[PDB]
Amino acid sequence: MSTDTGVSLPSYEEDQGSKLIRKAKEAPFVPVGIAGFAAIVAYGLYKLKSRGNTKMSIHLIHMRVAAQGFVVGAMTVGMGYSMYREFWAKPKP
Repeated sequence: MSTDTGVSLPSYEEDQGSKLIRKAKEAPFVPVGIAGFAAIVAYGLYKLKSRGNTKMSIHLIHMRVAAQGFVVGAMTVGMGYSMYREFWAKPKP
Protein backbone atom coordinates (compact mmCIF):
# COMPACT_ATOMS: atom_id res chain seq x y z
CA MET A 1 0.00 0.00 0.00
CA SER A 2 1.42 3.31 -1.15
CA THR A 3 -0.51 6.54 -1.63
CA ASP A 4 2.05 9.18 -0.72
CA THR A 5 4.64 9.12 -3.48
CA GLY A 6 5.62 11.59 -6.17
CA VAL A 7 5.15 15.22 -5.20
CA SER A 8 6.65 14.82 -1.75
CA LEU A 9 10.28 15.76 -1.23
CA PRO A 10 11.27 19.14 0.23
CA SER A 11 14.74 19.21 -1.30
CA TYR A 12 15.77 20.52 -4.69
CA GLU A 13 18.11 17.76 -5.82
CA GLU A 14 17.10 15.04 -8.25
CA ASP A 15 17.92 14.15 -11.83
CA GLN A 16 15.01 12.43 -13.52
CA GLY A 17 13.26 11.07 -10.45
CA SER A 18 11.54 8.42 -12.53
CA LYS A 19 14.95 7.35 -13.77
CA LEU A 20 16.12 7.16 -10.17
CA ILE A 21 13.10 4.95 -9.60
CA ARG A 22 13.98 2.93 -12.69
CA LYS A 23 15.20 -0.31 -11.18
CA ALA A 24 14.19 -3.78 -10.04
CA LYS A 25 10.57 -3.72 -8.93
CA GLU A 26 10.95 -2.64 -5.32
CA ALA A 27 9.98 -5.43 -2.95
CA PRO A 28 13.01 -7.63 -2.27
CA PHE A 29 15.37 -6.56 0.49
CA VAL A 30 18.24 -8.44 -1.11
CA PRO A 31 19.22 -5.25 -2.93
CA VAL A 32 18.20 -3.26 0.12
CA GLY A 33 20.78 -4.89 2.35
CA ILE A 34 23.36 -5.25 -0.40
CA ALA A 35 23.07 -1.74 -1.80
CA GLY A 36 21.94 -0.22 1.48
CA PHE A 37 24.90 -1.70 3.32
CA ALA A 38 27.29 -0.55 0.62
CA ALA A 39 25.89 2.97 0.68
CA ILE A 40 25.98 3.08 4.46
CA VAL A 41 29.62 2.03 4.41
CA ALA A 42 30.25 4.90 2.02
CA TYR A 43 28.27 7.40 4.06
CA GLY A 44 30.06 6.45 7.25
CA LEU A 45 33.40 6.39 5.47
CA TYR A 46 32.79 9.94 4.33
CA LYS A 47 31.15 10.90 7.61
CA LEU A 48 34.51 10.25 9.22
CA LYS A 49 36.05 13.22 7.45
CA SER A 50 34.95 16.41 9.17
CA ARG A 51 35.31 18.69 6.17
CA GLY A 52 32.89 17.33 3.59
CA ASN A 53 29.32 18.48 4.13
CA THR A 54 28.48 16.65 7.33
CA LYS A 55 26.94 17.35 10.72
CA MET A 56 26.59 14.09 12.61
CA SER A 57 27.38 14.28 16.31
CA ILE A 58 24.76 13.56 18.95
CA HIS A 59 24.34 11.13 21.82
CA LEU A 60 27.02 8.82 23.17
CA ILE A 61 27.87 7.29 19.81
CA HIS A 62 31.41 8.49 19.23
CA MET A 63 31.98 5.69 16.75
CA ARG A 64 31.28 4.49 13.23
CA VAL A 65 31.01 0.72 13.11
CA ALA A 66 29.24 0.58 16.45
CA ALA A 67 26.95 3.45 15.52
CA GLN A 68 26.45 1.48 12.32
CA GLY A 69 25.26 -1.57 14.22
CA PHE A 70 22.86 0.41 16.38
CA VAL A 71 21.62 2.28 13.33
CA VAL A 72 21.09 -0.77 11.14
CA GLY A 73 19.42 -2.24 14.20
CA ALA A 74 16.84 0.48 14.69
CA MET A 75 16.44 0.54 10.92
CA THR A 76 15.91 -3.21 10.92
CA VAL A 77 13.14 -3.17 13.50
CA GLY A 78 11.66 -0.02 12.00
CA MET A 79 11.76 -1.47 8.50
CA GLY A 80 10.38 -4.81 9.62
CA TYR A 81 7.41 -3.03 11.14
CA SER A 82 7.35 -0.62 8.22
CA MET A 83 5.42 1.72 10.49
CA TYR A 84 2.43 -0.60 10.44
CA ARG A 85 2.79 -4.12 11.79
CA GLU A 86 3.19 -6.60 8.96
CA PHE A 87 3.30 -10.30 9.76
CA TRP A 88 5.46 -11.56 6.91
CA ALA A 89 9.15 -12.36 7.11
CA LYS A 90 9.86 -15.91 6.00
CA PRO A 91 7.46 -18.77 6.80
CA LYS A 92 10.07 -21.51 6.60
CA PRO A 93 9.33 -25.18 7.26
